[PDB]
Amino acid sequence: SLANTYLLQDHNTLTPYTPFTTPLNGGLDVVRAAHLHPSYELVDWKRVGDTKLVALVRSALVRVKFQDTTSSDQSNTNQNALSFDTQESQKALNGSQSGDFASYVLIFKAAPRATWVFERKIKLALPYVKQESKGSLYKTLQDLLVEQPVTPYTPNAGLARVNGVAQDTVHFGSGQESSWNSQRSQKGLKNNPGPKAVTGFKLDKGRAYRKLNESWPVYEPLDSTKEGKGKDESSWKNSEKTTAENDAPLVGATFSKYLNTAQALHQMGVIVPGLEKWTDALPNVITQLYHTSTAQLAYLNGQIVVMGSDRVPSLWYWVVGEDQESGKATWWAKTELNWGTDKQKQFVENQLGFKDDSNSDSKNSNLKAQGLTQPAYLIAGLDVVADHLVFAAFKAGAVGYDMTTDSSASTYNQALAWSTTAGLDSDGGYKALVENTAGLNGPINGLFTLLDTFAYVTPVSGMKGGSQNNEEVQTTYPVKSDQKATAKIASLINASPLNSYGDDGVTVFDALGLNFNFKLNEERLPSRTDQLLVYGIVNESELKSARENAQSTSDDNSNTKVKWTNTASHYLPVPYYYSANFPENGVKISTLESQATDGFANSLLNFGTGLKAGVDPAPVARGHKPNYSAVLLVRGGVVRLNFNPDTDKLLDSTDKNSEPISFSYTPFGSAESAVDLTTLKDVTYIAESGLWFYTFDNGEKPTYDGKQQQVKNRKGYAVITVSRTGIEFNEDANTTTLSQAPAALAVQNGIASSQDDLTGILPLSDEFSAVITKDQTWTGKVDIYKNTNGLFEKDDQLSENVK
Ligand SMILES: CC(=O)N[C@H]1[C@H]([C@H](O)[C@H](O)CO)O[C@@](O[C@H]2[C@@H](O)[C@@H](CO)O[C@@H](O[C@H]3[C@H](O)[C@@H](O)[C@H](O)O[C@@H]3CO)[C@@H]2O)(C(=O)O)C[C@@H]1O
Repeated sequence: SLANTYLLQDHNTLTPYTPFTTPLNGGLDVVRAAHLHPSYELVDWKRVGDTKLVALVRSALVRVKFQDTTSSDQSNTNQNALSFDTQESQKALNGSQSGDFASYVLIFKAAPRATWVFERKIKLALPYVKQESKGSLYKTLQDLLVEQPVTPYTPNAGLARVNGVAQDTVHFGSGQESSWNSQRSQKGLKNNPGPKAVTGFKLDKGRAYRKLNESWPVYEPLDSTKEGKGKDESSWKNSEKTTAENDAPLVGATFSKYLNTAQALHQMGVIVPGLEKWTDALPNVITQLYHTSTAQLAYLNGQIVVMGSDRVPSLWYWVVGEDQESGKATWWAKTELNWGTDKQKQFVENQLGFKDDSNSDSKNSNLKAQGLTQPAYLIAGLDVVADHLVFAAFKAGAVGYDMTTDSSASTYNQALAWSTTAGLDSDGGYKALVENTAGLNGPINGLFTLLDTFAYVTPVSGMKGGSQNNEEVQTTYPVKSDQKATAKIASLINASPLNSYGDDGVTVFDALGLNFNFKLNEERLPSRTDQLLVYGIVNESELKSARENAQSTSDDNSNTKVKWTNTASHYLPVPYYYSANFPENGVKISTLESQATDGFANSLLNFGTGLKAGVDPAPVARGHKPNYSAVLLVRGGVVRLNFNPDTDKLLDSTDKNSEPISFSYTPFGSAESAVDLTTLKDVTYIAESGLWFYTFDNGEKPTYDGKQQQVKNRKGYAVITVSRTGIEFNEDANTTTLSQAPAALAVQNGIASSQDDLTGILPLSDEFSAVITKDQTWTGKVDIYKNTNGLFEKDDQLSENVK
C-alpha cells in the first residue's frame, strides 16, 4: 500500500522509502539523533509497531577490564570485577580529530511525515561478578582461555591442533599401558575398548589462546601443527610476535608462516585500531567480547533482548526493561538450557572440566567445579512471535585444560576434548542414539579396524559390553585416580561450534557427518558436543527471570540458574561434499582440502546465520491458533524450526524413536552453495505470502585477505527465497500427530548482480519487487523485477520507466 513506508539502512542513517521507490526525506542518522559520539556505529535496528523504532549502537572506543588478584576485604564493598576503563577510552581517541563509550538501546517515537523523535536510551552494562580477596564464577574468568576468532580466510590446517595423549597413558602411565584390559575395571573404565583414544589436543602450538585481560594477535598460522604458539603469551610477546610481523605485513612478506587478517577481523565486530571509518596491539579479549556481544536485538511488551555475533562467541546476553536506564547482562554460564534430554545436557557439562568430591583446589577453576553450564554460543539470530522470543545458536566448544607446572605429566600443556559420537552397536531411533553412553564421561572413539574396514566410532557401547552383552561400557574423565585431589583443570572456550580441535579423522567425521552404522537402515551416528545447534521458544516470565539474575548483587543467588525448559539441541554437521577429499593411513584435519564456495576457506567448521520467525498465512483448523516457524541458514542447507501454536512450545511428536518434528534441515542446491553466508545484510519475512528473503550484500566482504591481497567480487548482491514444504501441523481436521518434520526450501530466486552496490530491496507486492543501487553521486538506480512461483528476472520496460 502507498501509505506504508520501507526503511533502508546506510551505515547509521535509516532512509524511509515509498512504494514509488523514492525516499520521503534524507533519512534518520540514529547516532546524531540520540546525541551520541561519532565513533558510534549502528549494527541492528527493529521497527516496533507503527509509533516505535528501537536500535542498537556500539562505539569502537569502548574499553573494558577484569581486575585479577592483589586485594583484601574490610574496605572492598560489593564491587564488580568487570568494569569500564575510561583511562584507555580517552587514550584510544587518537585517530583523526575530536573538537565509557558503552552500547545503548535507543527508543524513538513517530512524528508527522517520515520523521522520528528521540525518546530515551538504555545503557547495556557489564554482567555482574563478585570479586575475591563453591560459589565463585570469578575463578573461572581468572583462568579462562579464549581462542582468536575464525576468519573467512582461515584454512583447514589452521584449526588442526596436534593430538594429545591417549587415556591409557593418563590413568596408567608410560611403560605400563599393556595392563589396560587387566586393570580397567577397578580404574573406572570397565569394558572400555578405547586405550589409544585421544583425550584432546596440545596447547603448546597453534592459534593463540589469550586470557580476559590479554589481547588477540592480528596474525594467525596457516598450519597450526608447524607454526603458532597457542596459549603461550610470553613466547609470542618475546620472539614469535616479531616473526609474524616481518613475514605477514599489512598493506602500506612471503606469507608462508602466518596470515594478516586485520581487515577480516574488523568485518566481524573485532576492534582493529588504525583501520576505522572516522605497529600496536588490539584491545582486551573481555573488551572484544563486549563489542561482539552487542550485534543483535528484539523487543517484547516492554522488554529488550540483546545477543552476540554469529562469527564471534558471546559469553552473555541482555534482557532490559523499557523503564530502566541501566541493565546488567545475564551470563550463558548461569543460564540452564534444555538440551533435549537429561543425557544430552550431561555430555556438554561433563567436558567443561574436572569435578569430584576429592578436589577443592583454588586452581581448579573449571565451570563444572563452579557448578556452571555452557557459557558460550555463536548466536545465529533471534526474533519475536506470539508474545514469545525465539532464538537459534551454534554452541561454541567449551572444554577444560591442565594448568600443571609438572612438564613430565601426559596431560601437561593440553586441552581435554573427546569424540562424543554414538557407538556402532547403539539402538535405532533418535532418542536411543542421542542418549547413547559413547564418551559421556571420557574418551572411547578412535580408529578401530574390522578386518580391512576401519571405523572411527566405538563398536562396543552402552551395556552391550563384556561377554554376555549385559556388562556396562564404562567411561571416565582423563585425570589419574591419585592425581584427582591435586588436579588443576581450568576452563577453555573455542571460536567455533567444535569442542575438539584434535588433528584426526575422528574429529573430521564429527564435523562432516560421516559416522554411520553398517545396518541396511543406515543411521547417521550423532555427536553430542561437536557441531551442535541450540534452538528454543522463551516466554516473558522466563525472560524476566534472566533480568532478575543479572540485577542480583551476588548475596545468596551467586550460583542460581535461569531455567529455559522450551529449548533443544541438534547435531548439525557441515556437508561432506563441501570438503574436496570426499566429493558427491587415511586423512586428518590438516590433510583436508576445501572446495567450499560459500565464503569460507575451511570445509570443517559450520556457520548458522540470520534467523527469522514467521506466521504461516495458510488457513488453520476450526479453533486452532495460526501456525508459526522460524528459519535460519547454515552451511549447505536451510533449517526450519517448528513450534506448537496452541501451547507456544517446541513441536514434539508421540513417538520418541522418530526424529524430532521441531527440527528440519533441507540441503540447498548448487547455485545457493556459491552464496557467501557472511554477506547477509537483511532478513525479511512477508506475512501475506509466507516467504523469507535473505539479502546478501557483496560489500560486506573485507578489503584484504590473509595474504594481504585486494578482495575480488566486493560489488554486487544475491537474494535467497526461503519457502515452506511438506505437511503442516493441523493442515486438515484429522491431522493430529506428525511423523515427518515440516521443512523449508532455499533457492537463489533471480535477484542477483556482481556489478552494482546495493542500497536495499523494496517488496512492492507478491508479484513485484524493486532493487535500489548505490555507487555514483546522488544514488537511486531502481530495477523492477517480476516472479512466478519464485523465479525472478528484471522487467526491462518498468526498469527503464522509473529511471
Ligand atoms: C581406539 C583404539 O585404541 N582402538 C584399538 C582397538 C581396540 O583396542 C579394540 O577394538 C578393543 O580392545 O584394537 C586395535 O588393535 C588391533 C590391531 O593392532 C591389529 C593390527 O593388525 O591387530 C589386532 O590383533 C590381532 C593380531 O592378529 C595380532 O596382533 C594378535 O596376535 O591377534 C589379534 C587377533 O586375535 C589388534 O586387536 C584394532 O584396530 O582393532 C587397535 C586400535 O587402535
